[PDB]
Amino acid sequence: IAPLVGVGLAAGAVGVGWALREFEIVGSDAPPEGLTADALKQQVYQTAKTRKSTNASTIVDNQNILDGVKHTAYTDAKIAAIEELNAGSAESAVLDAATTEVNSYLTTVQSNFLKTWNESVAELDSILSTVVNHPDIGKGDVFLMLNGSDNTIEDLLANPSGSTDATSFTLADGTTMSVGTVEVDRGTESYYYDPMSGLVGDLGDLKNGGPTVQYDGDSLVYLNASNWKPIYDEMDTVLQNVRSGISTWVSNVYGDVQSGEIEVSDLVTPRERAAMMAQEEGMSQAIADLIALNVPVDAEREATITIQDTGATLPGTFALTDASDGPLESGKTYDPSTFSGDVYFTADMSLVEGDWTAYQSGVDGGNVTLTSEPYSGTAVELNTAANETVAVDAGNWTATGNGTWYHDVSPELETDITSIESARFLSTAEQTQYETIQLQGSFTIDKLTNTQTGEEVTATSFDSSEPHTDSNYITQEEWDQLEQQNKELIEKYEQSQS
Ligand SMILES: *[C@@H]1O[C@H](CO)[C@@H](O)[C@H](O)[C@H]1NC(C)=O
Ligand SMILES: [Cl-]
Ligand SMILES: [Cl-]
Ligand SMILES: [Cl-]
Ligand SMILES: [Cl-]
Repeated sequence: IAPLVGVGLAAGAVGVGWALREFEIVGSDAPPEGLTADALKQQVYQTAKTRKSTNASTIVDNQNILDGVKHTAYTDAKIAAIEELNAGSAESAVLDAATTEVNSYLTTVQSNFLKTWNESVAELDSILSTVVNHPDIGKGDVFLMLNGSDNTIEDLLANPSGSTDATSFTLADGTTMSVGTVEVDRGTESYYYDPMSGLVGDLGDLKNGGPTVQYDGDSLVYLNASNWKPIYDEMDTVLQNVRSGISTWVSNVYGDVQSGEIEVSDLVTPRERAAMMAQEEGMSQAIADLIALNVPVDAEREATITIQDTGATLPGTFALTDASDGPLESGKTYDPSTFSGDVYFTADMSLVEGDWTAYQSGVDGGNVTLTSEPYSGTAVELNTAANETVAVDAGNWTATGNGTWYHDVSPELETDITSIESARFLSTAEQTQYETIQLQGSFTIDKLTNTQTGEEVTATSFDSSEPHTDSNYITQEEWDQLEQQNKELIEKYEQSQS
């Protein structure tokens, strides 16, 4: 089965909780030993494809949410600085309390980011163990093993956190963390890759940066330090800018802002609210986390989109990392690849629709054939020439090695021998499946509707709270507005999702 988000919507899953709190990382799932030659090659490819997808869903595809990390860091730093200020502490103590909150929060962000990389290197190490141990296969049968010069590398190794060849990274907290490395053996010399160092930069590096996993003519690159280095550098820029900025903020506020002027002890931070929602059941977490990361959102305008490449229709709300790409308009086609920022879409996956054209017209004795893989959590509803409608779930379609999907529909049919005139796909799910996806492929807004008034509007309006700076959030009004804008955005999504 093909993933609905990945293929059907030409999108990516969104997990941004790692930038807000301690996040649950997807554990290593390396193929077992004792497998057949083909199955190991297949499972190594599947293990790398799933790892690339989960690393993209959380870290790699969301590099533009770090502006929200900067905003979140400032909220906690300023609150702690205001507490010490209201208590009549020395400027030193006010700044120390602020910096500790910056360092404590950014350690949780750095740790989540490096644990995601560590789990990938650890899983790679157990892949390379299973590959070497397999009697019929070597590393070159599953990996490209080429460098920039298109020459075969001496060896591809993975040193998990704790290993002698794993790097030691100092967190904002001042504590040390071991980070796993992707090793390229060059004899006596060796290349080590981690999110901090990235690639070496010469032709001795892996042809495509990270290991290239190949199986049955299809291949993929993952664990590419070139994709992790810009995220680390921007995260490191944020840590340095918030530290220097809060030192400036404290100097501008100390003496000027009097004790009792600002009262933010009773205030529940957007980060805290999203952490609380993560502990319970309710609205979809990625949008709760995206609101907490102060990403411009249009909660009030429901848009029905058509993913151009597949024809999949989906109703939902938009979120833009950079509202400069916006305002998105009704009837217009948008290419997210031309956008300066990233496009997010919160929708009920149970409402995914779309015309299915990847089918064979001839029904050979009840056996209906599909020329493309059906999507996960969906069912292909076929309309026969004798006006008979039958829906078959994705898991009930049987695959052949020649890229076709068959299912015996003779028990549900009266006229087994017929021709399929029409076909469409719809969700299998009975309950709501609200989720946030990142739009990668082109899409057209077929309609825009204001959810409160119920009217058909022509443009979108993105809302976010004022971002933090070294001179702002020095008044009660500013802090009360932050609290209120967050509360009304959460309530808006909580109302729409029930
Ligand atoms: C497939 O068919 C079974 C009956 O054999 C049905 O109960 C189930 O809902 C279907 N779902 C999948 C994904 O196989
Ligand atoms: Cl490789
Ligand atoms: Cl990756
Ligand atoms: Cl790099
Ligand atoms: Cl979600």
